[PDB]
Amino acid sequence: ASTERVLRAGRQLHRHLLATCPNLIRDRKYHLRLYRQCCSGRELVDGILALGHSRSQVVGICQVLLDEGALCHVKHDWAFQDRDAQFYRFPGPEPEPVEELAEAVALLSQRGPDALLTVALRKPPGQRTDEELDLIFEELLHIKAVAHLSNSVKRELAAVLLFEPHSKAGTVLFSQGDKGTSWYIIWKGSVNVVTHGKGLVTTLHEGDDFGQLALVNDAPRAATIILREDNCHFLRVDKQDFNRIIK
Ligand SMILES: Nc1ncnc2c1ncn2[C@@H]1O[C@@H]2COP(=O)(O)O[C@H]2[C@H]1O
Repeated sequence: ASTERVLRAGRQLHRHLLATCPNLIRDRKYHLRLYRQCCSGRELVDGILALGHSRSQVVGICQVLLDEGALCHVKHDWAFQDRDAQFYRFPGPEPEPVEELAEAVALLSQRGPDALLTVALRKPPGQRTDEELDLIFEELLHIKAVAHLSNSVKRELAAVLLFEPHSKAGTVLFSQGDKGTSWYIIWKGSVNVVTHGKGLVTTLHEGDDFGQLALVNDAPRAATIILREDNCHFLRVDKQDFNRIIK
């Protein structure tokens, strides 16, 4: 969690919006509903652009603020909406009025693409827009484990790929001898490969994959997979999809 810096970055941005867009955060009436001291997502993005390269970048910045609590949706939704009908508030107490803004924009922009990729991934398979599938596809272009596959194939994987986050190191993902149900790509983190006979046989890092032996050979898992770091993030492909798309 880099939550503390996002917050102060958000706090820093929040100060320059009130100064540059004095009527961005106001009372609003939508469908005869009244929302106090809020802004629309679409106008929030607009205002961030007005400060002074792309809209998708700014959308990523907003997603990052929503994620770290530096921005909160009126209707408690987790995907940021670049829309007129969606309203957001800054939280925390009012900050003091107004290079620090520059580095606050950079820190937020650095995390934007991942924030937007996570939203696409958190969308269950079959409920992904072409734009979300577009984001997941471009990510597979950066994964060593699938580089030898065709774009058509990567596209198929994007359609069925499953997002599987974890938090604690030392978690046993599956054990030697278990029925093999799924293929795994390491988006973030690393894992230990442990066999009963030799102990730690190897370490896999971001961009590697594991768990195909059990699917390809119709056999029990040949090793225990243990999370080596905090916050491992996996892309998972279930057996049926793996077999249909990789056999
Ligand atoms: N030396 C190794 N022995 C066995 N499995 C390994 C080894 N190195 C990496 N692996 C991976 O560990 C996985 C454990 O489950 P699988 O047998 O399905 O697929 C295996 C491989 O992807």
